[PDB]
Formats: sequence, structure tokens, C-alpha cells
Amino acid sequence: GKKIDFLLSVVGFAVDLANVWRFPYLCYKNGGGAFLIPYTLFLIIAGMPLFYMELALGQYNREGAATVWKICPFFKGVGYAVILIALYVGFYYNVIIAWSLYYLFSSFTLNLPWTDCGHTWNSPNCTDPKLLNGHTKYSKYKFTPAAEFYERGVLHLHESSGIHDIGLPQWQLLLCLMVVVIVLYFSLWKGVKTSGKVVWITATLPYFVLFVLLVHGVTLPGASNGINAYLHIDFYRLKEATVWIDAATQIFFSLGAGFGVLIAFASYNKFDNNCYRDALLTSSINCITSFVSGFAIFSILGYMAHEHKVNIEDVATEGAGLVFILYPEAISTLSGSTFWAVVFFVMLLALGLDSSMGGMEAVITGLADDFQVLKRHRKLFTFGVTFSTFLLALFCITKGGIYVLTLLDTFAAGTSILFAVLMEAIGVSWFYGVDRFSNDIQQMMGFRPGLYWRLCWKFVSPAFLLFVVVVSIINFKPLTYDDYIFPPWANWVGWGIALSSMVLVPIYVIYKFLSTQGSLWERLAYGITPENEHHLVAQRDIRQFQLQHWLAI
Ligand SMILES: C[C@H](NC(C)(C)C)C(=O)c1cccc(Cl)c1
Ligand SMILES: [Cl-]
Repeated sequence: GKKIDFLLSVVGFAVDLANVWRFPYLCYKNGGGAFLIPYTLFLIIAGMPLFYMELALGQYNREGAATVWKICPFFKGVGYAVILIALYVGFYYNVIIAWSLYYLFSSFTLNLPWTDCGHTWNSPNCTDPKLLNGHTKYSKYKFTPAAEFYERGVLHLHESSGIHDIGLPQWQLLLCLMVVVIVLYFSLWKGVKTSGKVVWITATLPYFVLFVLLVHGVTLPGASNGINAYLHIDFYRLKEATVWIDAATQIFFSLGAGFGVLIAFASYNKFDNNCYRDALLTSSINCITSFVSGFAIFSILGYMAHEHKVNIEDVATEGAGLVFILYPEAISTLSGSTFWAVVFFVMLLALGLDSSMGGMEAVITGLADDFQVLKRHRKLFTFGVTFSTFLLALFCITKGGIYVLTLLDTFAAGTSILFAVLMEAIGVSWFYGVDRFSNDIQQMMGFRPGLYWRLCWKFVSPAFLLFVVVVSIINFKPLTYDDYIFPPWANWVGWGIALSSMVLVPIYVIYKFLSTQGSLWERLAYGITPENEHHLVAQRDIRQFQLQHWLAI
């Protein structure tokens, strides 16, 4: 049964709320395969090596995201940056989980609220395909019963004029978020241990849901056109860099790299655990799952396009909520729709709780390895972190909360996470030493990494990461939500949010340089040498001050 534990771990870590909620709308907004080509390319080239590197670092050093930088003290700033990114991304993940909980609560009925309009939340402009024969010519529709429900009875978005009029928190999403927060705190207040029990059903269910989605949606009146549009590549779309930026960000979202979660999780792994097999299996399963999810999503929205007599590009929204408009629509066409709705939204709740727990545990471990006081008081520290997250998510459940959620989803971990991962790779590979990293991996697992891994770690991955980071800055599209154009100050606030975590690296480098005592060269030596080898500095034996270290692969 040794292989069973391994397989369970890899399947559980290979599926995330990212793959199930963020990948659908990114794939739909970016062509639908013109997004997969960059996705697969980046997956291999950058995601596999960086996932492997993070796992190996966490395993060997036995430290969290922040404290693992005792190998190179100058990058504790990068550690703090990834911790802050994980904290930022934890303000709207809980809001998404609250939406899932609300949908699950609404699913306990024999007449689902998203099947037709005629309720209190339905506008006069609703069009029901079943109650009638069947437009702005470029809009995102918004007049379907499912979209009407999502945007009026759940978000109450019709009571906000923009991000400048967010309003007051909704008292229903308020209770949902309170329940989610309480569950997270009570699942994180005792310790890191949560595996080897009920996590069995939080990893198998997503695959069953995806499988049933495929088998059913393949046989739909309009799924053929959706599949055809999915399998058509538009290279003029590939010549824009928006798809490339989205692919990189979604990759680092789904694989978990750049959030400090992998390092913290691996810090508890057995010293002789195989990170290479972990990386290979997780990446392969992630790629296959992403392809299948794209196929199912495009089949469903092709069916919608056939049902609403609307072009495929206008059936559904291109932002957060695409899954909440899609899955109800597909469920309404299944026999016994109530059971399937319950199962689907229970799966969404389980996945979201698992992901939120992972991120919160990453933050807590990163900040607790640094300070012993917080380690001795896990309960109070967890309560404080959870309360802060609860308030900053309260900010995102207002009437105009979708605008804030879009701003965060766009700016919290975009160029910021790309820069953090680039700095991690540069730090390790160049300053600490790819040769030293390979020696550590050999000491741990028994075999030295191949040439492909070393080349990707040292040259290729940093190069493409830097290219994407530069392109995402020189080619920045002002934020928008469907047909709503954010005001310029919203863009300024988003860029400030990104910089808040991007600037911790140079600030910490400056702080470390000033704090250390000695001359310039001595300060540099203490700054780039591992903490446990500071005795060599007095002997004037620094490897980084030799060309052999820099010209070694
Ligand atoms: C991407 C991450 N999940 C892993 C690392 C892939 C397991 C996640 O969903 C997350 C990241 C930061 C904060 C919060 Cl709340 C959630
Ligand atoms: Cl993904």
C-alpha cells in the first residue's frame, strides 16, 4: 500500500480550486487552445523545474517559505514577498468558497432557482428559452436565468454602479463567509496534520465530476460546435502576449509555486522522499486535467450558444463566475438535477476548503518558523490571521464586491508572483549554486538531477520568467469587467497592490546590507554565504568570489 499513499498525495495536490474555477474562464477568454499551447509550453519549461526546485528546497532545508533563505540571507525578502502574495490571494478565495456554500444551500430544493426566471431577483429583460421562442450584438448577454440568478440573487450586483459604489456587505454572503472562516480556523488551530483521513473524498470527487461532465456534455445538441471552436487555434491571438501572461499566471496558480505552500508542505516530508516522481506525476496529471476541463467547459458553452441562439463568444461572462454560470446550466439538463447540484457544490466546497487551508497553513508556517513566539501560540496567531482575512474578504462581499474581487484576482498574484518566482530561481540557481543544489538532491534522494533540470533551473526558466515579467509591464491592458471599464485610480490601486509585495525584495536587501557590520566586501560575503558557513568568511574563502562558481552548470 506504499504506492497508494503516494498516488493519493499526487492526485490530491494535482487538483485545486484553480483548475476548477480559474482555468475555465481564462481558457474561454483566451481563445480556447491558443491558451493551451502557451499553457503546455510554460508548464513544461518553467513549471516543472520550479515545482521540483521548491519541493527539493522545502525537503532539504526543513524550513518554511521565509526561513528557507538561510542558504542565501539576502532573499528572505523574497520569502516575505511570497508570504504576502499568499496572504493577498486569501481574501477572495474565501469569497469564492462563500459563493459555493450559498449555491449549495440554494441547491436543496426540487426547483433549482437558476432554471427559469420569474422570481423576485429577475429583471424584466430576462429571456427564458423554454418559456419563449428563444441583442446588443457584442455584449456578454447577462439576460439568461442562470446569469440573472448569479448576478442578482447571489451577488446583488445590480445595486452597484461600479467599484466606487461597492455599498454594504450582503447579509447572506456574510453568514456564508462567517461559516467558511470558522471552519478554516477550527481546521487549522491544532496543527498542520490534516491528511490520511477524510481527504480521500476531497480528491476523488473532482475527477468523478469532470468525468460525468465529459460523458454527458459530449452528447448535447450544440457541444459539437463548442468542441470545434475549442480545437481551432488562432495564432493572431498567440501574437498578443495576453495569452502568454495568463498562461504563466494560471500555471503558477494551479501548481502552487510562488505562494510558499510547496516549501512549507515539503518541510514535513521524509528526508528520502522522491521529489522527482512528485513533480512528474503532478505535472502530468495537471496537464491532462486542464485539457479535459477545457474540453468539458467548451462543450457546455457550445450547448448554451445553441440553446440561446447566441454566438459562442457572447454566451457567458469572461471573468470570475463563469463556472457558476456554466455548471448550473449543465446540471439543469441532467436527470435528477438536485442530486447532481448537491454533489457538484459539495465538491466545490471541499476543493475550496482544501486550497484555502493549504494557503493559510503556508502563511502560518512561514511566519511561525521566523518567530518562536508565534510558534508557541499557534491558536492566537491562527485566530489573528483568520480574522484579518475575514475582514479583508468582508471588503469583497459588498454589492460591488465582484469589482474588488476582479481587481484582486488580477493584481494580487500576477507580475508580483512572476517576479517572486523569478527571484527565487535566480537566488537559488546562481547565488547558492546549482551544483550545491544538485549535491543536496543527491544526498536526499540518491541520484543527481539530470542536465535538463540544471539547465532549466539556471538559464531557461529565469530567462522566460524575466521576459514575461517585462512584457506584463510594458504591455498592460487597463482593467475591465465584461462591459465595465474600471476608473484609472483602480489601475493605480492594483499596481500599488502588486508593488507592495514586489518591493519587499530590494527593501530587505538594503536592510540586510546596512545591518551587517564590516566593510563592503565583508558585508557582501555575509550576505551571500549560508548562515551555517559564516565561519569561512573570516578565512576569506568565498566560493561566490570565484569564476568557477559562476561558470558551473
Ligand atoms: C494555489 C494555492 N493552492 C496550492 C498551493 C496549489 C495548494 C491556493 O489556492 C491558495 C494560495 C494562497 C492563499 C490561498 Cl487562501 C489559497
Ligand atoms: Cl490549471
